[PDB]
Amino acid sequence: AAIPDEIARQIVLPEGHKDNVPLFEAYRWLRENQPLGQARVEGYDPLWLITKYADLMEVERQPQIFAAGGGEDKGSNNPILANQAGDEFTRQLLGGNLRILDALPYLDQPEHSVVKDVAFDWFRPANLKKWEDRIRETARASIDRLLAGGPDLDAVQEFAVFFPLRVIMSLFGVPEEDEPRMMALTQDFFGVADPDAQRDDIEALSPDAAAQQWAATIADFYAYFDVLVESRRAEPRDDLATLIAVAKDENGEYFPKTFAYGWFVAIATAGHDTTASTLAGCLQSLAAHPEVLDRVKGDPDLIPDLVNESLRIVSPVKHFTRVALQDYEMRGQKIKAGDRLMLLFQSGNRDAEVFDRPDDFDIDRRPNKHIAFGYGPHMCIGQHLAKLELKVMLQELLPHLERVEVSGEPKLIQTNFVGGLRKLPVHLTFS
Ligand code: HEM
Ligand SMILES: Cc1cccc(Cl)c1
Repeated sequence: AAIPDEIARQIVLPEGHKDNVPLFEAYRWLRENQPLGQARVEGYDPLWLITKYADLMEVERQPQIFAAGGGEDKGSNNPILANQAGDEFTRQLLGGNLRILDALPYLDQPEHSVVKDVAFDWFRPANLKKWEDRIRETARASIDRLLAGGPDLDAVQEFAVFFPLRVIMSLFGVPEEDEPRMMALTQDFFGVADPDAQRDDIEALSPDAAAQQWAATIADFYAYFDVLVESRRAEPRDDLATLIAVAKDENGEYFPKTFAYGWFVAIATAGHDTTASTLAGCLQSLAAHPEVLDRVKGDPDLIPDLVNESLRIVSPVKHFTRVALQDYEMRGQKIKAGDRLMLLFQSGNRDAEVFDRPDDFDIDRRPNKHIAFGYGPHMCIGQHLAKLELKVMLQELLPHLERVEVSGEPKLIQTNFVGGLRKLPVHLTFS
């Protein structure tokens, strides 16, 4: 049978993500009662909900079977779950397809492979170590402002959002003065279905509002990054913006400007917001588990284990979709050619078959098997930079904190996609 209506809506509708408790309960009910079923929500394509850790890996490691962008028919699958009216808007705007960015999530092999190889080396851990000092200096300046601002704040908008964005913008070689513009467009981009993040230039109540907001935000990013691409092509620098802007194909021709824009959009949004969310979720967890803060201050070598458990628990990238290019049997279910799948990375990270007491914050999981960065050739290119940023920040921050207290109501971004806290009122005790 189809998944029960209210379980399916809890996970498919952005509104279903506004509170973590009933969302994660719907996850768990599927893992325990219907681990691979089809959600048939009004206004949405039918979706296989991939709730199980083993199934996430099985799908992600077979891109010849489970495409992101629809394989040879490029843009016939939207790798980010829009509603039907939204996908219809995009096909109207683009002329019959959904490939609204040339960013990695929209690509299939072998194009995905060729484009990813532009930055693969740049993002490897050994190649990121040359940035560690500059990242640590950014952390220290952010912590200086935290300590100066006093102990009562919103740990998200008044702290956690700034460090990750300044790291990315510094790696682009883009001036600090442009950070507020990038922050605002990031909000427009991940807030397409959040009630407090509606753009002034879109009809908020239209059945395709989210898709119109996604398109409008991309057009604003294109305008900004066109100036950057042209600038770095004309005057190359030792920065990430240059690597992206000057990239050439096997024929010695520039990649089309949209491939640079796609990298720039991905790194200027998902390249910092996910970091911000994990750092804020980590502080929220330290408030609930003061003994963990004590322990990590006593043994700073525990910080990477803290990072890994915060990544598992927060899992701020909730899903990507795939399309079956052929019939495929998994967990006694018959997935048909053309069926879409919704990969639930947060659910995989609470799979009791993999994690003992999966809802418990436990930094002593060694190894911490989390799939917060996904899997397969699309596995997060920025995983090493995310682990480095979070390690460096916590190394510099945690000595300064004796206690975190949540003093007010946490608020999550209302999204089925890239979510996490937008507000965490705290009272900090400093050492
Ligand atoms: C806590 C931080 C982060 C988390 C949890 C996270 C999680 C994810 C996940 C789940 C995906 C999808 C993987 C899949 O399809 O199987 C992804 C993709 C990606 N992430 Fe991250 N990410 C983080 C940080 C970053 C950073 C810092 C950057 C870059 C500076 C980055 C760049 C990307 C890009 C470009 C993609 C698309 C990869 C592809 O489709 O091949 N991410 N991330
Ligand atoms: C999570 C994620 C990764 C890359 C691009 C986007 Cl829009 C979002």
